[PDB]
Amino acid sequence: PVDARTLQSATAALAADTGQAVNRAQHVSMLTNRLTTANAPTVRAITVLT
Amino acid sequence: PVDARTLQSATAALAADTGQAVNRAQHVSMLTNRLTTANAPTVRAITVLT
Repeated sequence: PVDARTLQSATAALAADTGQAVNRAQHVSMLTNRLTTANAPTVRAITVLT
Repeated sequence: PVDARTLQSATAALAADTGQAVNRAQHVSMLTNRLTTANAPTVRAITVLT
């Protein structure tokens, strides 16, 4: 089991630090749209194995 | 035959490097809207001929 913490707080801080605009294309967006927690349980088991 | 690679990855990188805005008019757009792969087989045959 893991604590259920939303990504909105983390994403909002990142958008503020590196100004994110809906109108413009930025490197920060390429990082943000690629975020996914689907495979999180698998990676955290790899972390223990290492 | 040629490998089928989409232009989205190439265009997205170009838009990020040179900031592309829907609101503003930029030199990068004039390059992007003019992209076309319709005559690609003809040009690649010219390349071999040279």
